[PDB]
Amino acid sequence: RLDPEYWKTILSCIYVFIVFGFTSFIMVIVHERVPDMQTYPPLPDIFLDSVPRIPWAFAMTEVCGMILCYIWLLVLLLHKHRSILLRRLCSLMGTVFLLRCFTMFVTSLSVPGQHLQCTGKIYGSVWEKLHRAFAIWSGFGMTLTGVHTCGDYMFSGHTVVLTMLNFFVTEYTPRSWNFLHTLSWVLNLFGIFFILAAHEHYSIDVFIAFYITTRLFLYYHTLANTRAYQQSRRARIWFPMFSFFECNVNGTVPNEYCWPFSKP
Amino acid sequence: RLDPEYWKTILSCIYVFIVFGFTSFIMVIVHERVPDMQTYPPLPDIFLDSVPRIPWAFAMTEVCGMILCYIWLLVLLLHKHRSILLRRLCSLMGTVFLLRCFTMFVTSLSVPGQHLQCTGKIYGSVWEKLHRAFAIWSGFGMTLTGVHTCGDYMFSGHTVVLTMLNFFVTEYTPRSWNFLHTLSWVLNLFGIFFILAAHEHYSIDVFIAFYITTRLFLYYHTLANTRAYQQSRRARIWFPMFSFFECNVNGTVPNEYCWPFSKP
Amino acid sequence: RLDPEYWKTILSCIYVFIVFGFTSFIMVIVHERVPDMQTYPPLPDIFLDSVPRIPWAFAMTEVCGMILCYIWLLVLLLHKHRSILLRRLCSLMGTVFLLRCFTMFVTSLSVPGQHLQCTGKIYGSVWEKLHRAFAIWSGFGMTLTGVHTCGDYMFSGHTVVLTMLNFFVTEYTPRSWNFLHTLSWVLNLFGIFFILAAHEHYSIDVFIAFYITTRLFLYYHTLANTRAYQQSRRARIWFPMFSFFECNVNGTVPNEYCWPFSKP
Amino acid sequence: RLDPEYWKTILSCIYVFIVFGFTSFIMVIVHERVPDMQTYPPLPDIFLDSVPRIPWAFAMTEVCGMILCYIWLLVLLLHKHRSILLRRLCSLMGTVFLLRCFTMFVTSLSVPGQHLQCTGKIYGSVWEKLHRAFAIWSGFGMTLTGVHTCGDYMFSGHTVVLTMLNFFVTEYTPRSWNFLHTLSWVLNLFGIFFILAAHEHYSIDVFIAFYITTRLFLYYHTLANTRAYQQSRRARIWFPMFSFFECNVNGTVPNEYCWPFSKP
Amino acid sequence: RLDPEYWKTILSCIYVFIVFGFTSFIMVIVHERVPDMQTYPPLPDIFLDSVPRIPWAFAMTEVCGMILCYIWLLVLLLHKHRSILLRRLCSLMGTVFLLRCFTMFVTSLSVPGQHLQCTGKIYGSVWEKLHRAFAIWSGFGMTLTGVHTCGDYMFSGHTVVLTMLNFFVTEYTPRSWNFLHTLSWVLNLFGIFFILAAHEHYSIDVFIAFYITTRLFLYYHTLANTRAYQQSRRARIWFPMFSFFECNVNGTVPNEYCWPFSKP
Amino acid sequence: RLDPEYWKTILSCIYVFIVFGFTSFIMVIVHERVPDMQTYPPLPDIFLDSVPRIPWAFAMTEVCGMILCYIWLLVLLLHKHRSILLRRLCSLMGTVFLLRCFTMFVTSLSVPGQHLQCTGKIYGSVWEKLHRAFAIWSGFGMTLTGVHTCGDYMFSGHTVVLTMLNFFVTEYTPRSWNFLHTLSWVLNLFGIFFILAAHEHYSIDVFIAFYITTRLFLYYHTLANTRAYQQSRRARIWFPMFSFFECNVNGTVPNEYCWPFSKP
Ligand SMILES: CCCCCCCCCCCC/C=C\[C@@H](O)[C@H](CO)NC(=O)CCCCCCCCCCC
Ligand SMILES: CCCCCCCCCCCC/C=C\[C@@H](O)[C@H](CO)NC(=O)CCCCCCCCCCC
Ligand SMILES: CCCCCCCCCCCC/C=C\[C@@H](O)[C@H](CO)NC(=O)CCCCCCCCCCC
Ligand SMILES: CCCCCCCCCCCC/C=C\[C@@H](O)[C@H](CO)NC(=O)CCCCCCCCCCC
Ligand SMILES: CCCCCCCCCCCC/C=C\[C@@H](O)[C@H](CO)NC(=O)CCCCCCCCCCC
Ligand SMILES: CCCCCCCCCCCC/C=C\[C@@H](O)[C@H](CO)NC(=O)CCCCCCCCCCC
Repeated sequence: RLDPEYWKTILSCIYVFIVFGFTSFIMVIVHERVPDMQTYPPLPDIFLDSVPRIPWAFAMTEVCGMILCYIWLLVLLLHKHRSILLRRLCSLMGTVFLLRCFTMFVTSLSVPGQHLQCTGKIYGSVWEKLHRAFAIWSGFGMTLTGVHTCGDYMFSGHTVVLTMLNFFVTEYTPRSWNFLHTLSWVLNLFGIFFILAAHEHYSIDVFIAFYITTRLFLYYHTLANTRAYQQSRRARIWFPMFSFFECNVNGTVPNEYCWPFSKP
Repeated sequence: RLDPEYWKTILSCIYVFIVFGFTSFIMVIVHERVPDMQTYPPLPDIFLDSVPRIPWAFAMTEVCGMILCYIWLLVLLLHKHRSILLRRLCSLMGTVFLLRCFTMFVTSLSVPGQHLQCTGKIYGSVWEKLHRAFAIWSGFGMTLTGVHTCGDYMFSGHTVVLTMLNFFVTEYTPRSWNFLHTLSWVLNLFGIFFILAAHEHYSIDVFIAFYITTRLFLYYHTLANTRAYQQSRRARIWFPMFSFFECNVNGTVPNEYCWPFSKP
Repeated sequence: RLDPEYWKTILSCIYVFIVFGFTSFIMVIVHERVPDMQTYPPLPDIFLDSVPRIPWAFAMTEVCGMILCYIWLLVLLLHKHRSILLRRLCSLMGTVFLLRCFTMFVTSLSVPGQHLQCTGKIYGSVWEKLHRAFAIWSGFGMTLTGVHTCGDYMFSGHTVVLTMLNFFVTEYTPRSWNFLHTLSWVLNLFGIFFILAAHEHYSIDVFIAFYITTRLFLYYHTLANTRAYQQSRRARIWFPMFSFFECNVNGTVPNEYCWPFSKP
Repeated sequence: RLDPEYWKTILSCIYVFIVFGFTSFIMVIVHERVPDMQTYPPLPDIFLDSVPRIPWAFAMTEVCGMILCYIWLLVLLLHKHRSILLRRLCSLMGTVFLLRCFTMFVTSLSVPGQHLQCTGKIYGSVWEKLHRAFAIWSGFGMTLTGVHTCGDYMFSGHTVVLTMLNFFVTEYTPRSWNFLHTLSWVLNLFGIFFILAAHEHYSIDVFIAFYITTRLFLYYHTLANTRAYQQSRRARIWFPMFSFFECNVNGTVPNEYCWPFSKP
Repeated sequence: RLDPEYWKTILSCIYVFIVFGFTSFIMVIVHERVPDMQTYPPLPDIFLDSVPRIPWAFAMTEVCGMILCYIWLLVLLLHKHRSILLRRLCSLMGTVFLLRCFTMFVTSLSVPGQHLQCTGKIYGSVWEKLHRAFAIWSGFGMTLTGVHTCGDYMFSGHTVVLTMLNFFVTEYTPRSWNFLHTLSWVLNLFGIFFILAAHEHYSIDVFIAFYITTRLFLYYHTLANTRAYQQSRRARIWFPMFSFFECNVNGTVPNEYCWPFSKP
Repeated sequence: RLDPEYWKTILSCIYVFIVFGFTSFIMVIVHERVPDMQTYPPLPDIFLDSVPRIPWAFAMTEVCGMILCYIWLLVLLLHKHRSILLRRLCSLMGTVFLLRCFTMFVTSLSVPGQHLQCTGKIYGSVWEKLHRAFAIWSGFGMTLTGVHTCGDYMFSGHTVVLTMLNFFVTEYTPRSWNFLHTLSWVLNLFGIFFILAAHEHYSIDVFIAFYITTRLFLYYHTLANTRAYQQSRRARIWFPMFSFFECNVNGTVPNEYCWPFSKP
């Protein structure tokens, strides 16, 4: 049966936190390989040339981000297998960000001209790069709490987070609320449009990020539902910490709702 | 029963030819939207900074290409169901090059510095666009027969052709010949390595090309083997003309080989 | 029945210590047979001539060795039949190092020009050669604790140790952990590549060392699994102290894990 | 049933001739990588330093080789299944000489000072390098007809040929003639000893050549006797052109003698 | 049944002691027939002309004899039927040294020039010949405890002792320790080579000594195992006191080993 | 059955003739290794120091050899299986003389003082030692037909021939003529006495020759009678051409006598 394991969720949380820290450190390291990165003219793209620069394009995208988390944690509160939900979400997020780190290290591609005014630069020594990494870690990347002061690289994390939250929200509700699913979909597409129209990422970057998160999420859910982690030695699943997480769960997780407060 | 439909192979070949012409025409549109494409500084990668440029590394990849195509024709000659193989191959290449057209249209990504001496430019009119289109089409894009005079763009097709031919060669030979398979894999790896070391394309270009070819090839083979084109309305398959092309053949194609010449 | 005998492991450890001391003394003696060994021009190799010397490339090999040793210690801690594993590892390493001594005494093949600054030399007598042997013995031969001051000779031991530890880690873990196996393989390959690129040994030395360790390991384990130590007079096994160590063990050793500590 | 295939032996002979030509060309090109190779002090060996040079010690090896060749020809003449023997000998020697090419291209190990009077050198171009290759090929490499004028490199071929012919003579005679076997063993040992005492190869070269020939011969014959070419996909035998040559032969080859001449 | 007779071993040991005394007597008497025996030129051999004399090659033989003797008493201690072994060994040595006495008495063959500085000579009388005889007897004939001051004679006894101890070690230690047998054979071969190369004995003397020891040992073992002392009057065996010695023992001696100490 | 083979005795004759020629050539070449050989004083032996040299001591021994072969051919003429005797006699004489050649090559031991007047010496060339070999071959070594002009070496052939003839004569007659056996025995001992008193050989040489011929003859006859040449792989008889000669003969050879003349 489905036994709720309370000592594995914290392991997933620390794992995803270490993944975020490694991503921030790799970002800091890679931001050094090019000193200026703000003098070249932009590469010819289809979308960013038609629409002129709209200064406030970031605000609503990220605010839609917290709307998505808000609905996500409300669905979390009243659903009985919350532990499995928090066990799957971090386990997927860490792997996606590890792929982002690998793509980051292989190739760097930014937007040539945005945040040409961020100051600092050339921190050559061991002591203070850790300070930048800790800042962008405990700043969580929003532009409201100013950490994202200069440019951004290939494989934007905003798109991945938005799509992952939308999919997790839409998949763990009963299949009769087809109005919240539509709202989440239009909300995610609005966020995608706005970040693309912010002139900070190229169309190919957002497209491959969206495709990668969708494919990884669907593949993980199909593998979990099929229950092939122990059926046979089918394909030697390469997902980081997959069998150690879903071995205690057999079959598909139901969608029963309850209330963990004994004070009606 | 396997009925060789000889009136559908011509349609597939015509479709592939118009696809190639369309690809040439789209490239014709693409390489005029920014004038210079040669004054920019190269983007920082890991494999374009360590290994210096080699000026004979761009023809060994193609030599491997002709080797692989000759091997594929040799395999095609001695096969009972030649029409089905020639049908599937063209159907795959059409979709792959449509994807190439799309990804080149959305964004243009080049190598800033190679083939800077190529002449022409400022070709603004309607009449002679078809001229370079026909030249690139009936020059087949090799660097030996000089057509590839200026630089190349996103989603290189050389790796696409090499990977498709390699996988087709390894697929339709009896499963005891994995010494030719080793040779084909070595040829594909050498072609990829020389493409990368010729300073013709970025690393992510080659990686996404290889991954998309492998994924499309394996997915199409699984779909064809599972005879899901008419079993049920599973996903409304998105392949250009798939049900039209594979409806007359049921089950998995065997590995019976014969000799079409009746003169021993 | 598997009987863990604690009075044979001490014998195996003593045997390995004696073999290591003999190897150190033989190396000390061999270092005298050539006066300079540091003025000749290096022989033309295909790896030593393409990649210039990397000054820091030798410590990474010992780092990989330390990581593999830590993993092997962890495996030995959590195994039911630890004594048999410890008896087998020593019984293999002793034979391999005896072969190293023989092939070092047959011919001396050094690298002419590395560690050319090392002092000492011409310590001709019986009284202080043993001092150098004792230093090399109780310095463990690593360059971190500086004992390896002059060059090294044929049949390098670093590759032997790395390959033996990697094979023992790979084989004595459950056959479902196929990411630890890949990590160990990557570590071993990187160690071999670094020892080759540090201008420390010729390519043939590393290749023959790897082949000899692999063949000896596979042959010994096949003989142990086939119980050919008592089945018949097949070949009069030439492994030093083989039948004595495996007479009490029948069949193959299972993979049961436990915790020797009785305080949960 | 043993079917003597008369159309495969020609293929084996052609394969051996091609391999020999390739080996000669690779030796010719390898000889250029070091300018002098005749001024360095020799490496300290234990056999090259005890026994001074004997000027006439090299022709005895070729005399023993000719005696063994005559005995093997006599055995081949009076055997029922001559074709299989001729098809096996070539298929083994080709692989061994390919291994020789690989291990002598990887590293070069010559004797610095013997045949120091040989003239020629620096024939740099493509037109007359093939002339040197042709001379070495159609001189058979024997010193009686002077072609082997300068030094030789690692993995000597004289020991390979002697050991292969000795093993073929020993194994393919009735198991009651144990004085011919002793004579062949004595001839092979004397040939190896004269090779070592003629100051032509280091001890490790001869030892590894002998071991490699013995191991390859025993492995090939064990695989042929156990009939593993069609039993299952055990290990995918790496012998070049192995399954093709032994497909029609089942079991083991008997030892019935006859006389092909029909005029008693 | 094997009944250990402890009243017959003493007789055999006493007989051996009188045999040794008579051997010293015969050597002393024979030494007086030729006054000088040191001015002759050496007889031409094949092995006394190539290798020059080595001054330390005479003590290594006795070191090998001592270690073989120690191994022999180690085997003697742990044997159930120790008395039978001690009876047979002494019975063999008595006959061998009687034949040695005979072959010195008929003819004298010496090495002309070694130990030419030994003093004494011309000791013609009865009284003090007993003194030198007793010195040779209770000096046991080693060169370390200096008794062997002058030259030696035909049919060297060093090879006799080495071969007898070697064959006794290999026969009466169970038939599967086929590593100790190799060590004993190597020791015997090294002893023979050193006594030959020490310019102490002619080659024919060593060869006939080895042959006679091997023949007598094997013949006695076959005679004892076949139990021909009472089967019939076959040939009236000529061995000194053979039927009186092995009358009790019936059949082949088994190889049961025990521990005579009752204090674990 | 016992079939007379007439095409094998000629092989025996040619084999023994080649052995005789090889012995003569070896004697000729070995005679060169000492120039003078006639200045040393005789070694101390018991028998040649007592009785003075008899100048006419050689003749009667050799004419008694003539008597021996006379009675041998008389027995040959009137016995039915003469072919088997002519096969065995030469097959044994060849092996004995090969042993004589080996022992002559290893060590040379002569009589220093007899035949001081033979002239010639120092034939340093290639041409004329063959003349001496041919002379001593087609002079058959008698002292009557003067060829044997100087001294002889160890392993005298006269003793071997006399003993072999005596044994062959005494074994192939019915066991009821115990007066001719006594005549042959006293005749043989007379020949031995006379040749050893001719101051022509040492006692040890004659004793060794007699023992070797007796042992070889008895061993060959026991092997032939036991019929172990095909019973099993007992000891792999080392006799030169043993199984080839005695495979057509089964059991013991009888002693039926007849007359091959049809003219009574
Ligand atoms: C429930 C999941 C919460 C995840 C929140 C993401 C925080 C990542 C910060 C780690 C530092 C790495 C630096 C940069 C990258 O992360 C990229 C680069 O722009 N920035 C980002 O992705 C920032 C994503 C902002 C939109 C998230 C909306 C969901 C809000 C949940 C808040 C509790
Ligand atoms: C059998 C199929 C052959 C197709 C080969 C290329 C045809 C593409 C024509 C369409 C117009 C676009 C032109 C060029 C682009 O495609 C890209 C841009 O760099 N260049 C290319 O692809 C050129 C790839 C050459 C390597 C192929 C080696 C295999 C040899 C087989 C020859 C029969
Ligand atoms: C777990 C097994 C530990 C074995 C360590 C052996 C230490 C030296 C003993 C042999 C004496 C002869 C001296 C030197 C030669 O052996 C060669 C010369 O290059 N140096 C060596 O091999 C030294 C091996 C270095 C790599 C080991 C990495 C694994 C780390 C485990 C250590 C706890
Ligand atoms: C029956 C087998 C015949 C094989 C003869 C091979 C002749 C050379 C062909 C290979 C081309 C490369 C050239 C040289 C190298 O190979 C090495 C260099 O040291 N020379 C060799 O190996 C030549 C081996 C000589 C000893 C053979 C004795 C057996 C007598 C048969 C003679 C016809
Ligand atoms: C266990 C029995 C050991 C006996 C060995 C010889 C004892 C003396 C024999 C009788 C007196 C004649 C004296 C000498 C002659 O025999 C010859 C002439 O050179 N010298 C010898 O033999 C001396 C042979 C020494 C080497 C043997 C090594 C074994 C060590 C065992 C010691 C307990
Ligand atoms: C039927 C057997 C015939 C044997 C005849 C042997 C003649 C040559 C022997 C071998 C060639 C080497 C030459 C000489 C040495 O051997 C020694 C030198 O001292 N001379 C010998 O031994 C010759 C021994 C003569 C005494 C025997 C007499 C009977 C002869 C019968 C012949 C019809």
